[PDB]
Amino acid sequence: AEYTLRLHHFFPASAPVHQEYFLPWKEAIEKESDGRLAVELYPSMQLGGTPPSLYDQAKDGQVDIIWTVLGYNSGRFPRAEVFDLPFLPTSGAATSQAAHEYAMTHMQDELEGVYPIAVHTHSPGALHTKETRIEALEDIEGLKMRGPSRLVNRYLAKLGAEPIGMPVAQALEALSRGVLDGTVIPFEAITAMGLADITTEHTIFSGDRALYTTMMIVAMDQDKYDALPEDLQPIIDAHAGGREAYRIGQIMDQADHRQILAIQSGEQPGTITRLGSEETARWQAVGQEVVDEWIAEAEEKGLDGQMLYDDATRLVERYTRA
Ligand SMILES: COc1cc(/C=C/C(=O)O)ccc1O
Ligand SMILES: [Mg+2]
Repeated sequence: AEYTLRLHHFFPASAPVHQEYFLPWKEAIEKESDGRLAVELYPSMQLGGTPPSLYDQAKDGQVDIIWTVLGYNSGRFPRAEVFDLPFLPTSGAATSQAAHEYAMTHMQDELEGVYPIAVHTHSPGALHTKETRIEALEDIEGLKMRGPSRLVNRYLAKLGAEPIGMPVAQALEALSRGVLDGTVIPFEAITAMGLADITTEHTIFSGDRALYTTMMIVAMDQDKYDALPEDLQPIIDAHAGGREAYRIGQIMDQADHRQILAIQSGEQPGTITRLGSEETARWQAVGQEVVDEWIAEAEEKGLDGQMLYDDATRLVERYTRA
């Protein structure tokens, strides 16, 4: 063992991405380097600091690898915010593929200082509340709701909710404390994060697109990568890129399915409310306003909003059809 790679994230060890991606990734790097690389996993922010501080922990070499949400740093990753727009995503797997290709095309300057192992998204975002069953747009009116990013929080406000921004690792405390009525998140880690018995009302939508997702990165310090010897850099490259994005997305999709099945079957308490095509169209109409406003503001910013939105949408459809 010549080099140690400390990987730091904010999820519990029992989270599916830890059990089914990071542990086998560790196994692969340690086997394929013939023990010359060790990977050490640190869940639950166990090397210190705040979820939003994680990106800089890697970029600045306090740790070697982080897993984080780009939207936790408001304004930092403007081109990545395209993947926060309403009804843009499909599956974790397909949208993660689209995110990685999109980021390799458009986000080279945005990600300078990290080697991206995977640029991906989570599985379909859904609405979770403590008490209020969301059966219509009217039911979310005045609910204190948490989203991952300023653009998802903007959609929540437009839908008539009162968004309160914070990292998801802060939601359990805030719900129990009465700050939040609910949160948007995928189902995949809802059991590992212990939210399932607190937010027991869940709402999902009709049709071939999800309410929202958000862009996530497995990012290694560009200095740690660059400092590896020429025969070990390729062990990382062989366990990096679009195929890793797909793999993370697919693990989330699979964990979502197990979790949704467990609620539908009565094995775990809670209700899944499926909004039909007519009700869903009302949410998509609000969503269209967010898309239009974001493209407009991107133009005054000096970003080509329409071009990034068209390439993101094109890539989602391509990887969904495939
Ligand atoms: C607990 O659900 C999840 C949330 C996120 C995103 C972060 C956020 O919403 O702040 C990613 C994966 C999850 O399993
Ligand atoms: Mg660095």
